[PDB]
Amino acid sequence: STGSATTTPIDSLDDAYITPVQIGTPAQTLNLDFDTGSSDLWVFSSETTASEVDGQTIYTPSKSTTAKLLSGATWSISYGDGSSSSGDVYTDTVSVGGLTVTGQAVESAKKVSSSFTEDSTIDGLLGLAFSTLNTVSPTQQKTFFDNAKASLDSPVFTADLGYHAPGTYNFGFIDTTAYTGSITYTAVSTKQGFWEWTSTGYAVGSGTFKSTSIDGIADTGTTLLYLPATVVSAYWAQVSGAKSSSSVGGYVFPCSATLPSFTFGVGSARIVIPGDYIDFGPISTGSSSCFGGIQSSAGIGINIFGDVALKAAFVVFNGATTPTLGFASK
Repeated sequence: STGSATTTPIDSLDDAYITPVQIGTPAQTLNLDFDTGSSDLWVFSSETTASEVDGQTIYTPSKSTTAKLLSGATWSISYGDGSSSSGDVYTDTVSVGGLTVTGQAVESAKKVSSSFTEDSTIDGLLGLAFSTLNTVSPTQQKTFFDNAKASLDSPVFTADLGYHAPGTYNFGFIDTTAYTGSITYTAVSTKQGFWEWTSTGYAVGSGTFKSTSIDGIADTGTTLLYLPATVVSAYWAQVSGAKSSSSVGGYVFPCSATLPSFTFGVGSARIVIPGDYIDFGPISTGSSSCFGGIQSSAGIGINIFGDVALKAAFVVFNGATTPTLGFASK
């Protein structure tokens, strides 16, 4: 089997991407944030504290003939940005782009933090990291990909995120028309439960490539590119007027600037992030200070190849017995 779904930016900055997901019988379609940095599929629901729902579409398990309470199971998660959610668990039929899993754990939110409430466009998350990170207790649950894997034509999914445009998540096959050149594959460590890999270096604009190992995770659920302070300093030093602002919480730059590209290494291959991808607009409405899309990972504890990086590539998440990551230009 295979699946193919379009993923759409939630706003004009590509702050996140939503993908339609069918849950239950008859189908209830919710727009979920596919997140390769976590491993819980959770949704706004009929159980969510009413004051914490503001415009989201909810899952109502009592209206699904295939929903079953997973007795005794609870979940609770906290994300790197400080947001959180928790609740109880159902199993139900879940389909993504024509690909169907029966008995998928659907984690029903009783509580969500303000960040989620305030984002009307995201109805929940669909985790695509390794199932070892899944927070369901006392019986840990498998991700949608893990459940689908054995049925897939090939044990892979791919992320093809658009810049200011829709893209695609495919399950079970590699669309050879979706990228240019060849796909370069690189080793993955699953030790922390992430799609963790090591980039071979970077360049700033038309500058020389610096060979240096950068360990980080491929994370579709994080907006920006978070890299070591040395790397980030080298980038923003090429932008006149750019500075790190503690009050804003990162690098800002004059909105009148033209940003240089940023290149990262995948083995001997190179992925180029155009400068425009690194512009996240005014820090506040009407400001001439703009927020940068490359930020320091210092104090996160991990480097994160988020959407800024991933959307410059066609990315293969290979879930073979020994997982790997593939990157191609597009």
